[PDB]
Amino acid sequence: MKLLVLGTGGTIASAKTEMGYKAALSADDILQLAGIRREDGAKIETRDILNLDSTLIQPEDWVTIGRAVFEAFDEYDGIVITHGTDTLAYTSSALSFMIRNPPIPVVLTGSMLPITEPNSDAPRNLRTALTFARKGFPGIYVAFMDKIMLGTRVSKVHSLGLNAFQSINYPDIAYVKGDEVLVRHKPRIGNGEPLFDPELDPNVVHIRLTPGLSPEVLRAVARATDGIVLEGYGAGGIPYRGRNLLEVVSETAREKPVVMTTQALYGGVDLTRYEVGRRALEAGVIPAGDMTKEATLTKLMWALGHTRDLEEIRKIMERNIAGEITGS
Amino acid sequence: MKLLVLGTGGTIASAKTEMGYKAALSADDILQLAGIRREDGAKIETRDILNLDSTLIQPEDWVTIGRAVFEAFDEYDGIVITHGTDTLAYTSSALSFMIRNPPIPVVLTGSMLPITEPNSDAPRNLRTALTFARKGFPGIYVAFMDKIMLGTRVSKVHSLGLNAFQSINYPDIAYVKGDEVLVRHKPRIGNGEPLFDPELDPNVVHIRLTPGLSPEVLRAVARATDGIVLEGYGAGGIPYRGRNLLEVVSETAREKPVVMTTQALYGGVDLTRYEVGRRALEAGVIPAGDMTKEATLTKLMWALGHTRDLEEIRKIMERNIAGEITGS
Repeated sequence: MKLLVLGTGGTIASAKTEMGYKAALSADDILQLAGIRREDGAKIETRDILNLDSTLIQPEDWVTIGRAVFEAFDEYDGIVITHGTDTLAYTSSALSFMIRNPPIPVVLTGSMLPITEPNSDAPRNLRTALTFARKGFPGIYVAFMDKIMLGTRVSKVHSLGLNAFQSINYPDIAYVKGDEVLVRHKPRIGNGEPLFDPELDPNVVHIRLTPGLSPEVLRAVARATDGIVLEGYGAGGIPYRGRNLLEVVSETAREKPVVMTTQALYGGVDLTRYEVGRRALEAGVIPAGDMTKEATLTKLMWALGHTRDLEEIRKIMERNIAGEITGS
Repeated sequence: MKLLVLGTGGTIASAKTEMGYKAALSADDILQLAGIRREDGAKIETRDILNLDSTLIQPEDWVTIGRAVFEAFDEYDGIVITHGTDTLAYTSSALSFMIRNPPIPVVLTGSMLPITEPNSDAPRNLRTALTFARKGFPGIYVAFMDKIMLGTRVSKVHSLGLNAFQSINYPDIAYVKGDEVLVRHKPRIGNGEPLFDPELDPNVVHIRLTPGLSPEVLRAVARATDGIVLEGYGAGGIPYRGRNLLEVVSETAREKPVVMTTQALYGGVDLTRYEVGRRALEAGVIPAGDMTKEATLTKLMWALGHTRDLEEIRKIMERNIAGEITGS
């Protein structure tokens, strides 16, 4: 049993020196301060690849993290990645599209408090991630508190509480209690060979449809990006009265993908349900179904990295690649 | 006891036409289909002001709804507004800033299912709204299920489930059980005279900070609007590495307000907590504290309607006008 811990930064790593310097402690220091390891059965190796506040994460970093994960598939039985919470769900989603048929568990985790703080959540989060890394099953997951969640189905829903990450429109995968994994839902696990497929187009923009959003703004946005995620109300639709945003969307969607998700946290979209939705479909809008906002964005980046054909972008967005979207 | 029901449309007023669902029923039809009125003590009158899918609501409509509410303060003891769910929280927030010291309860409500459907939520939502309109206390509130919530503290968090509206970072006001109101939290109720103050600038944009968001896009957005709401990660901050959005923000914030809220649903922002936050504060960014996204947007519209002085906009955004933000 050999596990790799990949360190990438985040609050979990934050520490001050005796002279005031602000350091991002290494994966080895983190495990030590968490009280992990001091024993075998499972050999734990460590590597540090980045030291970022996860606010600063860019899509090029997903390629770096992804390359390190995929190359580790030869040597290890499980992987845990320590990462900032701010963009944890974006990295977990993007890695799920960039890496097909992972042969081992790959578990991202972080904490809301620094490991150096005395009531830190980091020790618990690491234990949960490591227990699943050694006893769980293949795929890309996020560990937080005692929960294991599908990487394409998580969001950061609290900015302050310890229970900061939830699974959205999809059940929790498993819970860790002591050294046991209690499985709630095992996803479909692809028998195929591991594939690394990193091409993505980072030039996408995520905008909220709001009363008062002007045609002019949406035009300015459309001319400066390659893809748009619109965050609509409820089941989804586009305003056409007074500020006719539908007209801007039908023109844009001739040349670039426009994907619609919802402002709601739960339930996703259904553009079939209302006329405002149906007009949106007629104008070329791609529905995000029940996908998280993180998964919608990273999947579109991944789509655009593989094609500029609008019909093939539609097929990719609506096909279930790695558990991100409910099908039929 | 005289109550006014003001009709505005919404799914609650929907009927299935030959061309699909329209928001065509009047307030009178809604009450009738709900089995309401059928009691001695309260006289219920009706007025219809709009018949829109709430996706089509624009800020100019808040003035129309507001004028009808304020004029009704002379004749009535309570008001219920029937409204679509898609923008209910925007209307409730905006009316809280446009109407100071309402002298009676003003309760907005809606439904997720048409009143004509057999398992409709509309009957219950109306009863809750009407019971509080007659036995509650002054202010602007939203009724949904058995709950009464502060109008500046709600969001639509589900696009499908019946418990679609939650109070965010602030307790529920009351619960209605049969014909009783059980108070959970009584807010501060302003003794002053009713004031109608409708000036707002609708030219604001709400954009999500995402990995891959380019300086070019944020510039294009800034030049086409008068105010920006940025939706940042966690406790809030702006990316400065690779895609230096902080630089775009420091230039914009010299001329226009840039307000920062969070992508999380709970907990709001605290730009003091991290360096990425502190650089954001140094660049002139206005924190939204713990406000809902709906309240942040409508408050900024209201601010910009009263001044283009950036310091006075800051003071308004951070001052607690109507329960929207937790103080000092």
